[PDB]
Amino acid sequence: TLSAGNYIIYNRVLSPRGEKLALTYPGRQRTPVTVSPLDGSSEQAWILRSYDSNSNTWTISPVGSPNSQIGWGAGNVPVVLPPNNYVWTLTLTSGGYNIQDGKRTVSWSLNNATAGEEVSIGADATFSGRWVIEKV
Amino acid sequence: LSAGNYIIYNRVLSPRGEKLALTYPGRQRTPVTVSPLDGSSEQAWILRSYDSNSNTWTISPVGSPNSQIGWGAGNVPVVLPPNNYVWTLTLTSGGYNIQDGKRTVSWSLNNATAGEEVSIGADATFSGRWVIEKV
Ligand SMILES: CC(=O)N[C@@H]1[C@@H](O[C@@H]2O[C@@H](C)[C@@H](O)[C@@H](O)[C@@H]2O)[C@H](O[C@@H]2O[C@H](CO)[C@H](O)[C@H](O[C@]3(C(=O)O)C[C@H](O)[C@@H](NC(C)=O)[C@H]([C@H](O)[C@H](O)CO)O3)[C@H]2O)[C@@H](CO)O[C@H]1O
Repeated sequence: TLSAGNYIIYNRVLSPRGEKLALTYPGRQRTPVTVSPLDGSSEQAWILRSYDSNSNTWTISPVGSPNSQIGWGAGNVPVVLPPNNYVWTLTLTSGGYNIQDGKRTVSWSLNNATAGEEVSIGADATFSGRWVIEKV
Repeated sequence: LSAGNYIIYNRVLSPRGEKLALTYPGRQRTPVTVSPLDGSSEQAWILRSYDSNSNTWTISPVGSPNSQIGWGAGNVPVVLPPNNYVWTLTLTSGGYNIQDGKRTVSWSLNNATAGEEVSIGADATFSGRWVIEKV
């Protein structure tokens, strides 16, 4: 069962060249969060903190800006923001992690699963709507 | 793509994040599956150009290098005594589409799990695309 700590978060769907596509901090706030080939950089490392354990909700912070939190951006993409109790449900399904809002109305997915793609917040897509979360 | 020895794995990882590589089941006439990439000879395949004008290739396990992957009953691939069984290997912007010679069906995975049989049929988003790497 997931515990609080530092993680990489990558998609079940590889890039066309076979690279694991890891959730990537874009270096500043209010800017879409993307995926890029797994490379061990700090931009790919995220702090998961348990918010409401009874609802399975978590805050997600970049290791490089550990006080900020991933929130829900305009145009339905995640962006990093000053803290304000922005939380996500992290459900381990038989198909991997479903990353959803608190109310489980939307899921994070990738439209094409390519290097540099923005993460989409919306309908639960087969395969690209599932994630792998591994401890650093 | 040049002739030689390759691993062939799906774009869709297993639920735990493992690359799922085309795996020889150890004998002929039996469904070919995927399993986590592990470097075993059962995951190594010989690609030989057949008709470079139609982009077709034969695919043979290294553990029985004269046998060829053919189209099994129930729409799964199986390894067979040779008979010019060929597959079109088209590199798309989404990776390799592995199709019959007539380009009517594609190989894909239904759930993308360890030990799953490869399906021959409709082209599925993501699991119908493959990565082919020299080994
Ligand atoms: C624990 C708690 O209640 N936290 C509050 C936040 O909600 C938690 O985090 C979000 C990401 C979801 O997972 C929630 O289910 C969860 O409880 C809350 O964040 C706001 O949550 C609301 C829903 O309750 C909504 O998702 C907000 O996202 C949007 C929106 O869809 O309305 C997304 C838009 O891009 C954004 N547009 C802007 C900022 O221009 C809008 C916009 O803020 C509102 O429409 C106008 O107010 O929000 C999400 O931000 C947080 C702020 O409300 O409060 C926490 O207490």
